[PDB]
Amino acid sequence: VDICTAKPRDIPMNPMCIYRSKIPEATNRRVWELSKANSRFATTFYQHLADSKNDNDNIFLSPLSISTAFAMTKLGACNDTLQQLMEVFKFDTISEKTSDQIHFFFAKLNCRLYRKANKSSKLVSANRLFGDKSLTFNETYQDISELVYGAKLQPLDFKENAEQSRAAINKWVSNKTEGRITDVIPSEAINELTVLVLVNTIYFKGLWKSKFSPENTRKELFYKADGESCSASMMYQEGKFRYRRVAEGTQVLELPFKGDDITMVLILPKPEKSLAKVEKELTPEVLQEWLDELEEMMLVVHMPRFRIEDGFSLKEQLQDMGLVDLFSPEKSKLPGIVAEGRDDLYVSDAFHKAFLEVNEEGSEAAASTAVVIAGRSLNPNRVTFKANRPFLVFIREVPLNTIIFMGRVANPCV
Ligand SMILES: CO[C@H]1O[C@H](COS(=O)(=O)O)[C@@H](O[C@@H]2O[C@@H](C(=O)O)[C@@H](O[C@H]3O[C@H](COS(=O)(=O)O)[C@@H](O[C@@H]4O[C@H](C(=O)O)[C@@H](O[C@H]5O[C@H](COS(=O)(=O)O)[C@@H](OC)[C@H](OC)[C@H]5OS(=O)(=O)O)[C@H](OC)[C@H]4OC)[C@H](OS(=O)(=O)O)[C@H]3OS(=O)(=O)O)[C@H](OC)[C@H]2OS(=O)(=O)O)[C@H](OS(=O)(=O)O)[C@H]1OS(=O)(=O)O
Ligand SMILES: *[C@@H]1O[C@H](CO)[C@@H](O)[C@H](O)[C@H]1NC(C)=O
Ligand SMILES: *[C@@H]1O[C@H](CO)[C@@H](O)[C@H](O)[C@H]1NC(C)=O
Repeated sequence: VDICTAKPRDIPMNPMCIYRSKIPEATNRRVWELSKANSRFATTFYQHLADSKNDNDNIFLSPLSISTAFAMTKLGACNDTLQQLMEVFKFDTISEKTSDQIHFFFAKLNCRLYRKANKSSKLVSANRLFGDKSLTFNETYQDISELVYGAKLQPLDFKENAEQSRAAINKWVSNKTEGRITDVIPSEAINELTVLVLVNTIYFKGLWKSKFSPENTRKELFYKADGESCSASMMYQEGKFRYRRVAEGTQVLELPFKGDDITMVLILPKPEKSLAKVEKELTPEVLQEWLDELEEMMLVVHMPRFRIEDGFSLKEQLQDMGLVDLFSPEKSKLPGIVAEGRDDLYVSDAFHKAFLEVNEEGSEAAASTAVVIAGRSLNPNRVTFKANRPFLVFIREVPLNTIIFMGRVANPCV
């Protein structure tokens, strides 16, 4: 039956290699743990990423999507490759059983995230495997991915139609993300020696609990660091919201969607202060403190009606975060993928692309993560606009305390 009600002993799926080792009501402790882990990676990754970008740049990702995809990749890992994945993604900072049962509890967390009855806001996810038509993949490997991640294996012809296969993958990702994410894998990323491609997609579309009125939305010039300008449709509202002015005058505002199950957190540093201090001290612990301090208050909310998108490769960051072997054609270990015992597999490169849009009605967001086993290790775009005065955005799920999307909006103009 569905793994949303099953227990580890009901369907004890056997992974390739074994790892070398209050809370909310009606919530299984271990699922809560997984949330802590994923959040511990969310914050950490952002810090490395925000470190490799100009403070006046937009940043937008879905740590959830990245974690899900890499946990999927973890099925075929083994030895030091596996040890690295566990550590980097915080899968080792939890109890023994949960650590040794990641996939199953990820299935459970996901069940809670996307299969929750009576859903006021739309949150859906889709996973998928794309493998070369000529190879013979491990049956158990497929079965477990399909069972736990709902990721079926679609055969594509990378061997002779690499580029065409790429467009196919992207078209699938667009389909799942409502046409928001249409180009996750860059051109020439996939080539003749490509074996498999693991993909995850997350899509959120909710309505504000307290919507904004378009007759109050105005326009004003936004001044960029360089000296230029652009038009920004600044939304206005007045109502009660959980707010809190913290250390050094940093404002924290929460915008709950219909149902309060999911909410948007906005962190605005002091009127003429660097967000850098905030970002550097970003820990799930601090994030929790802020939200715990928020007190429902009456206030005037001003926020731009905008749209941002951010796409990038994950290789550089993850390596600087501990993941080395997985990308090394000499030290990588992925024995549990193809039945042919081809233990020469390595992840060539990984990509991510997110989308964010906000208006008087609500906020839409989509994200994807494409992991390519064997291919073209290219270095994507190294330049994007640097506007000015950015604020941090978080799209979290209240009960599970999970960070769905997270980023920094530096350019609100469109
Ligand atoms: C070194 O020690 C470590 O390893 C050993 C060996 O494990 S091994 O099997 O891998 O070798 C561990 O010992 C095993 O673990 C036990 C455990 O409870 O964790 C036990 O597991 C099995 O039985 C438990 C209890 O079942 S019971 O229902 O009969 O009591 C079971 O856990 C329950 O799962 C429920 C669930 O539905 O998931 C929980 O319900 C709550 O959550 C649901 C929904 O959650 S979610 O949607 O958020 O996901 C909610 O419904 C909406 C409920 O609402 C009513 C919630 O209940 S409420 O009361 O909280 O409101 C139960 O409550 C939390 C929960 O009980 C704790 C477990 O399922 S699992 O947790 O999903 O795995 C089940 O797994 S099984 O498949 O293995 O059976 C094992 O007994 C068989 C036990 O093996 S033993 O017999 O050899 O000891 C060590 O665990 S522990 O330390 O002993 O706890 C482990 O240590 S640690 O990992 O370091 O902590
Ligand atoms: C398939 O993977 C499983 C672990 O999930 C392992 O038991 C088995 O040896 C593998 N079979 C192969 C590579 O043919
Ligand atoms: C995605 O494909 C399904 C059929 O599987 C169809 O219902 C839907 O309209 C498609 N969505 C797109 C192309 O955005």
